[PDB]
Amino acid sequence: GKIEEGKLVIWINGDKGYNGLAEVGKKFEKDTGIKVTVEHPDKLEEKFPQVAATGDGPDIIFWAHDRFGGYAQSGLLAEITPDKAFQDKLYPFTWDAVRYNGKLIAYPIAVEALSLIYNKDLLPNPPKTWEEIPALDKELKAKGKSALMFNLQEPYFTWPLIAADGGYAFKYYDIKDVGVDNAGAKAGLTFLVDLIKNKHMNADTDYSIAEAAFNKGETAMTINGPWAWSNIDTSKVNYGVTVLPTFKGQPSKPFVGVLSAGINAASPNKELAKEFLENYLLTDEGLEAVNKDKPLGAVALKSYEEELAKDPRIAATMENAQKGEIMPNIPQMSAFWYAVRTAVINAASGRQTVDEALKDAQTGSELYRQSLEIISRYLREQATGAADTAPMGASGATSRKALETLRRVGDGVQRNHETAFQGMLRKLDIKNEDDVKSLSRVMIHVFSDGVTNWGRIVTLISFGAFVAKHLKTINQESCIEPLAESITDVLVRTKRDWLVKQRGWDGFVEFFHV
Ligand SMILES: OC[C@H]1O[C@H](O[C@H]2[C@H](O)[C@@H](O)[C@@H](O)O[C@@H]2CO)[C@H](O)[C@@H](O)[C@@H]1O
Ligand SMILES: O=C(O)c1sc2cc(F)ccc2c1Cl
Ligand SMILES: [Cl-]
Ligand SMILES: [Mg+2]
Repeated sequence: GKIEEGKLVIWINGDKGYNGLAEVGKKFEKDTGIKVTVEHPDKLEEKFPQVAATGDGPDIIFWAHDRFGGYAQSGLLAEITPDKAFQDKLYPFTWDAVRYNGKLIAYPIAVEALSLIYNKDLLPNPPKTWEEIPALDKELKAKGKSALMFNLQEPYFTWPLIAADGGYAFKYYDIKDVGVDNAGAKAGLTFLVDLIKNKHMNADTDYSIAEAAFNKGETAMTINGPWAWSNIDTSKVNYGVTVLPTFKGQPSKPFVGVLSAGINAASPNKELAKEFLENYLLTDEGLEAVNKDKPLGAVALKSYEEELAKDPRIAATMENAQKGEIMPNIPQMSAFWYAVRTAVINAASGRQTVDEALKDAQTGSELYRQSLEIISRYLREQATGAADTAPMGASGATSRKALETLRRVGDGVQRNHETAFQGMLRKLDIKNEDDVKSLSRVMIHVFSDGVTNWGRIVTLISFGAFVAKHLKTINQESCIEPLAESITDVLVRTKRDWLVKQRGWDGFVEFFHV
């Protein structure tokens, strides 16, 4: 393979204590003679699936648990198999965050939740509600200070406020049911936009800018995680850590993250990675080394969390955590976060209204589950000849109308392309499920190679249905679902922005309206 044997390459995010992780890597290297190299690559969450998909990258990947299901679904992660005794050392709910389709896919490291961080010298008694912040800012502005600054370039920091009055990602599961553009999410984001409009916040504010302003004593409040406390210590700001403000009487609900360590599927050092993580990192001395660099929050190791739990900053973290919710690790979390990131930024800058911004994020977040439902039902009914009598569910009218339209249009497309599809199927060799995997690599390169329209999308799906029929014919009907997922994955990954612009399958329905 591409990844070197007899070495350990570890990737972790730049806001985390990588120097302390490196210290742990030095202890491993001292004992074993095996080199350990810690890196903190830019845009790590995107760079890992890119390089791992080619069989390259690090042996160990660090991130919050939410993106690991996507990595697993893409076959980028090795199943981890700790013994019972090691499992019993970590909190059961942390293992839950790294379980995907029955299988553990990472070692949970620490529980991360956003808190309100405030300057005691400027703000002795921090606001219990979001609604008193504008007035609080006015008071402070008279003294040369602002009330609140936090990163507005990542939806992670804004999500507590969005979710406060009833906003949610995926109902808890029902992945089809998405609450990104409901009334509560709209209210939450609207308040945020008004803070900006009324000059209480700046739309351009990011992580560095916010951190800098707070640690320089310029703003009385920031919103951040445990990892940030180190820099505030160095700045000597008299700071406190408390519960996030409420919005409309309801608690802010931070989407809780579990920093986890995964093992590259293509790593030839899986046993080494296992030794490092279990016997060097997930120890009292291991977790402390990292914690002393940048705080981890509430760690998964029971023995060490018992000592840290006494810290009122940790207690506050867990208080915010208990009011929020653990992230899903479903594969389309990446799409969700991207959709919401854009929505928050576009609303903040005025590029979009809150209503339209959230609608798009709603469509983006629905896109994979909506598309799979239609494509899977179409391929299955084309193969067997009989429709699925099961209710569509959430939405519902969109799924049903899109399938009707796909049937009508797809019939003429399959008839006309029958000779072309026969030729394409013979050129490939789809005998079993092992061959379905290869298909996506051929589709993705070809289908993304021109101007997009609904016509080409129907052709793709129709070839899907054609292959589905063939699979049933040769007694490989079990492959129809993986095929539908592969086609769906290709469609939604390569044409995401186009599809959103088209208002998703509503556009497909309208375009072919008879
Ligand atoms: O903003 C979207 C982003 O949210 C979370 O990322 C967090 C991460 O969990 C924290 O440990 C810390 O590094 O802050 C990040 C936000 O900048 C999700 O984990 C991530 O997948 C998502 O893209
Ligand atoms: O991108 C497109 O429009 C086309 S043309 C074509 C021909 C085939 F035999 C199979 C798929 C396909 C696809 Cl997608
Ligand atoms: Cl989960
Ligand atoms: Mg729209």
